[PDB]
Amino acid sequence: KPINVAIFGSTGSIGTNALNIIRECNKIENVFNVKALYVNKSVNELYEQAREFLPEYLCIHDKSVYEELKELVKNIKDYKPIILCGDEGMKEICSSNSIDKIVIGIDSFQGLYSTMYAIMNNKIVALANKESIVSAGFFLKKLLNIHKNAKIIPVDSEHSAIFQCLDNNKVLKTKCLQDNFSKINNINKIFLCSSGGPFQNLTMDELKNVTSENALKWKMGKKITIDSATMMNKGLEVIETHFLFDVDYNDIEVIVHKECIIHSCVEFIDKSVISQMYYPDMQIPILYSLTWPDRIKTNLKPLDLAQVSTLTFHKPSLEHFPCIKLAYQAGIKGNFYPTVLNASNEIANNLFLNNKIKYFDISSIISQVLESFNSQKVSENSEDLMKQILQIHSWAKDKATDIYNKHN
Amino acid sequence: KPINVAIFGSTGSIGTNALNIIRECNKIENVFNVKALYVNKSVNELYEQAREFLPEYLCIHDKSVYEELKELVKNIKDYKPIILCGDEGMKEICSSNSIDKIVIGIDSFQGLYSTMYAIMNNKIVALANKESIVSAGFFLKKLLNIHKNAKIIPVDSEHSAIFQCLDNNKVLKTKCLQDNFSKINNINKIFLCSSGGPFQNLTMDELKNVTSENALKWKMGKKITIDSATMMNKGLEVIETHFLFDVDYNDIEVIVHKECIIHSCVEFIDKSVISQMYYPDMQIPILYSLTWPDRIKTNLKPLDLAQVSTLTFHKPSLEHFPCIKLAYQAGIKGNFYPTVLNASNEIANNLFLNNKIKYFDISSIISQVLESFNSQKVSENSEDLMKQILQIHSWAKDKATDIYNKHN
Ligand SMILES: NC(=O)C1=CN([C@@H]2O[C@H](COP(=O)(O)OP(=O)(O)OC[C@H]3O[C@@H](n4cnc5c(N)ncnc54)[C@H](OP(=O)(O)O)[C@@H]3O)[C@@H](O)[C@H]2O)C=CC1
Ligand SMILES: NC(=O)C1=CN([C@@H]2O[C@H](COP(=O)(O)OP(=O)(O)OC[C@H]3O[C@@H](n4cnc5c(N)ncnc54)[C@H](OP(=O)(O)O)[C@@H]3O)[C@@H](O)[C@H]2O)C=CC1
Ligand SMILES: Cc1ccc(CCCN(O)C(=O)CC[C@@H](c2ccccc2)P(=O)(O)O)cc1
Ligand SMILES: Cc1ccc(CCCN(O)C(=O)CC[C@@H](c2ccccc2)P(=O)(O)O)cc1
Ligand SMILES: [Ca+2]
Ligand SMILES: [Ca+2]
Ligand SMILES: [Ca+2]
Ligand SMILES: [Mn+2]
Ligand SMILES: [Mn+2]
Repeated sequence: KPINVAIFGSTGSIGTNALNIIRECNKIENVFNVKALYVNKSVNELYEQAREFLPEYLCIHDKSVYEELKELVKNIKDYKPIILCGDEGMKEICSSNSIDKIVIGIDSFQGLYSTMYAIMNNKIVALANKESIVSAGFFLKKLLNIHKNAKIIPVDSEHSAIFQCLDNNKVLKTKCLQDNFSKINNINKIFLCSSGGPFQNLTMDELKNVTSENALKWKMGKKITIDSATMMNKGLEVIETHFLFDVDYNDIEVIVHKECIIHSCVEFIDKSVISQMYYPDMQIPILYSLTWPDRIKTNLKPLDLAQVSTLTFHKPSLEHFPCIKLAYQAGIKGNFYPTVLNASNEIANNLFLNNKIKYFDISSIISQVLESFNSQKVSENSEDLMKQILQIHSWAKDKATDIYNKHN
Repeated sequence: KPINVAIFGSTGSIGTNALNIIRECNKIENVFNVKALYVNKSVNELYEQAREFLPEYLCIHDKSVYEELKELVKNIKDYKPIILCGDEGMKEICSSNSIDKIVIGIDSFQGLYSTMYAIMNNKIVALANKESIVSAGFFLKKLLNIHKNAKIIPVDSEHSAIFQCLDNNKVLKTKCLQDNFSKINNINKIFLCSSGGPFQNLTMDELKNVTSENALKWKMGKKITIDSATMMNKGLEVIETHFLFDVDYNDIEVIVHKECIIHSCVEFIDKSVISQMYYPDMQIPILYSLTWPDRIKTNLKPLDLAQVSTLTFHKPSLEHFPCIKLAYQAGIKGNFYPTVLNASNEIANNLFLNNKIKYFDISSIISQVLESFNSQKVSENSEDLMKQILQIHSWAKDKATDIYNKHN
C-alpha cells in the first residue's frame, strides 16, 4: 500500500518541501515510506532528517563527510540504516527493489546522473531538475524507450501544471518524453506562464545597469533567481516543455503572468484551453508527482480567487529578455545546442551573480558559445551519447569562461 | 467511427449551434452523421436543415404542420427519410439502434420528457436544459441508475467547463448525476464563474427601480437574460452543479468574472485548481458533449491570452442578488425545494419581463412560495416520482401567481 520513495537532494528547497508534504500526508495513514535520503555534503541537516524519517538508506555524495555522518547517526537509537556514499551509493539505491519513486531535487547538470540511473532501474522519476531535460532531452527519450516501466513525472511548477491539465485517460496511454505524446493527448499549443522576474518593467536603459543585488534583494535560491531575472529560466522551460510533452517550438507561447496564479495552460485541438492554478507553490507539484494518477487530501490554504481579484497576461519583450530567443533558437536547432545553451548559461549566470559581467553580457556570452559550437553526429549507443553530452557540456562551460576571460 | 447524433430542438439556439459546430467540424473530417432532427413547429427551417444534413429521421411535434413537412420534403432528390409526429415520433427516434447521442435543445420544463426516453434507451444525452436537472434531478438520478449505459453529458457552459477539467479515467468509473461523482473524481470545491449580468455596479436603490428593458437592452433569449440579471441563472446553476457532480452546497462558490474567459474551475482535494477557458462560447460545450471522452479538431479562433490581457474576479453581493441566496437555501433544504424554486422563478421572471413586478418582487415571490412548501415523501417508484415533480411544479407556479395577484 505505501508508496516507497527516495528523496535525492533531500536537504535543498525541493527536498525539504517534499519531506514537508510527505510528513503532512503521513500524519494518519502510512501513505509514503521514505526509504532513502541522498545529499551532497549537508551531513548535519541529513542527520536531523534521518532522525525523523528513519530511512533504510542514507547516502552522501561527498565522501569526506562520510565518517561525520556515520558518527552522528550512531546517536539515533534502534536505527541501523545502510549508509552509502558517492555514485556507487546512488546506484545501489536506484537498484533497490524497495523503492518505487525517486524525487530528483539535485540541482545543475549533476542531477542528470541520478535521473539516468533511476530510469535505468525502471523507477518513477519525479523530476524537478530541468537542466537534465534540456541538456540530455533526446538521451532521456532513448532511455525511456529502452526502460519500458520507467517514467518521468514533471515537478517543475509549469510542467506539473501542463501535465495536470491533461486528461489522465490519454496520459496513461503514453508517457512524458514519448514520441507522439502530444498527438495522443490532443495538444495543440502550450501557454507557458512566467512571473517575468524582477526586471520585467525596466526600460532598456535601466536594464543595462541591473546587478545581481537588484535581482536578489518571491525568495528563491540564487541560480534560479538570476535565471528568472534574465528569463533564461523560461527559455530552459520552453525546451523542457518541448521534450516532456512532444510539443513543437512554434506551439509554445511564453506568457508573463505576474500574479503567478495560473501556472500554465494547454490548448487542445478543439481550441479549448485548460489551465492549472494555485498560489505559487511547490508542494502540489511535488505531491502530484508522487500520487499521480491519483490525488490525495492536503491542508493547503484554498485559493481565494476573489481576494486575488485580478490576473494579467502579456507577451515578454525579446529585446529586453534575449535569453528567451536564444533558448528557442537552440531548441529548434536541436542536436547538442540545448546542452551548450545550458552549460554556457551556468557560467554566465554565475559571472553575473558574482558581479563580473553586465546583464546583456549574459546573453552575449551564451550567444557566442552557441555560435561557436559545431554540430556533432549523435552517438548511437546510450553510454557513448552520455560521454558526448558530458564532453560538450564541459567544452561549453570552458568556452564561456574563455570568452569572459578574453574580454576584460 | 462516425458519431451518430440526433438533435432535439434543432431550430432553437442550442440546436442550431450544434448543427453549426457539426458542420464546421465535418468540413475538416467527416466525423458526424446527423441521423435525426426534431422540432416543435418550425417546419420550414426543419425542411432547410433536412436538405443539408439528409437525416434518416425527421420529426415535428405539432400535428398541424405534419403534412406541410411531408410536402416540403418531397422536393429533395434521392432522399427517403422517416417522417414522424409528436410524442410518438420522439419515442421512435430515441429507440433507434443507429442513434448513439441525442442533443436535448428543448427549452423550459418541457425538455424532461425527451430526456427520459433518451435515457430509457441507454443513449448518451447532451443536456443543456438546466431547468430539467434542477426540477427533476432526483428523477434523472433514478432513471440513470436503472439505465446503466445511459449518460447525461452537460452542455451548460460552466458545467461543461467543470466536466472538461476532469480526468476521464476517473469519470469513466462513474457518470454525471451519480452519488459519489465528486468523491471518485477527487473534487473538493467548485468555482462557478458568472458574467454577473448588467447590474453588478447598481446600488440597492437603483435595483429597486430597474426594469426588464434595462435587463434586456451578450445576446440571449429573454428568460435566461432576466435570470442573468437577477443571478437566479447562477442560482439554478448552483443546484445544477450539485446534481451533476454531487458537490455539496458549501463547496460551490459563485464568483463574478465579467470577462467570461474562465468558464469555471474545479478545486481538487489536494487544493490544485483546474479551469477551462475560452472566449464566451457554446460551440465547444456542445462539441465536447458529442466527442467526450475525446476531442476533435476545430477551426475556432485560438484564445489570445495576451490580448485578453486582464481577468477579474469578485464575490457577488447577496443583498443585491438575493436570488442566489434563495437557490442555495432551496438546494440545501433539498427534497423538492429545487422544483419549487425553478417553478416559482419561471412565473416571477415572466412577471418582471412583462413589467408587472419590480426586481426585488422576484425574490420576494420566490421566497414566499418556498416558505409555503412542505417537504414530501420522495417516491421510490420512478413513475410516482415524475408525477410528484409535475404536481409540485404546477403547484408552485400557481402559488407564485396567487402571491402576485394577492399583493396586486
Ligand atoms: N526550488 C524550487 O522551487 C524549484 C526547483 N527547481 C529545480 O529543482 C532542482 C533542485 O533545486 P533546489 O531544490 O532549489 O536546489 P537546492 O540547491 O536547494 O538543493 C540541491 C540539493 O541537491 C543536493 N545535491 C547537490 N549535488 C548533489 C550530488 N552530487 N549528489 C547528491 N545530492 C546533491 C544538495 O545537497 P547539499 O545540501 O548537501 O548541498 C541539496 O540537497 C534544480 O534543477 C531547480 O531548477 C525547479 C523549479 C522550482
Ligand atoms: N445557448 C445558450 O447560451 C444557453 C442555453 N442553456 C439552456 O439550453 C436550453 C435550450 O435553450 P435554447 O436553445 O436557447 O432555447 P430556444 O428557445 O432557442 O430553443 C427551443 C427549441 O426547442 C424546440 N421545441 C420546443 N418545444 C418542443 C417540442 N414540444 N417538441 C420538439 N421541439 C420542441 C423549438 O422548436 P421550434 O423552433 O419549432 O419552436 C426549438 O428548436 C434552455 O433550457 C437553457 O436553459 C443554458 C445556458 C446557456
Ligand atoms: C518561493 C516560491 C515558491 C514556489 C514558486 C513556484 C514557481 C517555481 N518555478 O517553477 C520556477 O521556475 C521559479 C521561477 C519562475 C517563477 C514562477 C512563479 C513565481 C516566481 C518565479 P519564472 O521563471 O517564471 O520567473 C515560486 C517561488
Ligand atoms: C450568446 C452567448 C453565447 C455563449 C455564451 C457563454 C455561456 C452562456 N451560459 O452558460 C449561461 O448560463 C448564460 C448566462 C451566464 C453568462 C455566462 C457567460 C456570459 C454571459 C452570460 P451568467 O448567469 O453568468 O450571467 C454567452 C452568450
Ligand atoms: Ca571529514
Ligand atoms: Ca488532468
Ligand atoms: Ca502544430
Ligand atoms: Mn518553473
Ligand atoms: Mn450557464
